[PDB]
Amino acid sequence: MIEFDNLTYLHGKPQGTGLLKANPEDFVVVEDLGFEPDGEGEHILVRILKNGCNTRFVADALAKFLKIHAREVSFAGQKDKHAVTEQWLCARVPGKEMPDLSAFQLEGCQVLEYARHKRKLRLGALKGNAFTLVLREVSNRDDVEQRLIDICVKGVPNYFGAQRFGIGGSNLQGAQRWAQRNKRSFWLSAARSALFNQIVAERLKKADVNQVVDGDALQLAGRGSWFVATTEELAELQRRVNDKELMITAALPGSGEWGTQREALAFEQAAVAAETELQALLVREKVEAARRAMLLYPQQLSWNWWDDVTVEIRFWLPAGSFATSVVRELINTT
Repeated sequence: MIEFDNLTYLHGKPQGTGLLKANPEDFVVVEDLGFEPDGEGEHILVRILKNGCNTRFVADALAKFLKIHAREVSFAGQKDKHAVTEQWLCARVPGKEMPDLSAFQLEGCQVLEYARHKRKLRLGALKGNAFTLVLREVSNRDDVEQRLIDICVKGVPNYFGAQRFGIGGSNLQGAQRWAQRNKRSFWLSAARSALFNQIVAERLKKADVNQVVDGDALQLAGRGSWFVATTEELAELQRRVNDKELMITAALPGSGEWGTQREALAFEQAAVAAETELQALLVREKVEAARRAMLLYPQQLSWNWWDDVTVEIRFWLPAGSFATSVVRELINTT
C-alpha cells in the first residue's frame, strides 16, 4: 500500500515548511448546514463557538442545562479541543417555547445563534465547512504564493487526511489485521479510504490528470449524482471536466459494482490489485462501493500575508473533504 507521506502530489511536493494548527485560534471551522433553521418544530438548533473542549463535552453540558437526557442532543460529528469550531448542536425540546439559550455558560464556549427546526441533526449531514487558518513560520513565501495561485486553477487531490486513519495509523492497522461496533465502523472506513487515496495517487501519475477515459464515472459538481463516460461523448465530457462542471471520480471499493466500466474500471482494479485482503473484507461486510471526486476545488479561496513568514488562508470545502489535504500542497509539516 502506498504510504500517506508518499501519496502523489498534484503540484509536486512543497519546497518549504510551516506550522499548521500551532494553537486552536489558528484553525477556525464554521459549520455549514446547507440551510437556515425552519424557525419551527420540536428541535432547537444551537450554534456554539467552542475553544478548548470536545463536541461530546458541550453536548453533555447542553443536555444538563435543558434538563433533558444526553441522547436527546445530536450533532454532525465529534471534534476535539485542538481547533476552534462554530459547531451546530440540536436539542429535542417539545412544544413551541424557546429556552433562553443565551444564559447557557460553559468555559471556552459561546452561544452564537439558535432557532427551532423540524428535523434532527444527524452524524455526517453537514453541507461543508468554511475554514480560517493561519500558517506560521513559513520558510518559502514565494513557493506558497505560487501554489495558492496554482490551486485556484488546478485544485488539490481530494485525499482523506491522516485523521481518517486514526491516531498512529491505528484504524488502518486494525483493518489490515482484521482482514486476515464503533471500532468496526472506523476500521472499514479506514480500509476504503486508504484504497481511494491509492487509486487517486496512481491516477495522478498519468500525463494528463484530467483526461476523461471511456467508462469513467463523472460526478456533477456539488452533488452525489454521477454517470458513465462513453467514447462518442468524450470531447463534450472533457470540456465539462475542464470547466469544473463534472468531477472525475475514484472508487471507494466495496460490495457491488464500483461504477466505472471498461478501461476506467480496469485501471481502478489494477491500482489496488495487491490489496485483495482489504477488498474482500469490505465486500464480506457489505460496505457498498461508492464514488468520490478525485480533485478538490476549494471555494472562495482567499489569503492574506501578514508578513514574509505568516499567511491567513480562507476557503470552504464540502463535507468529507479535509483542510489538511489543501495544506499538504502548500507546505511540508510531516
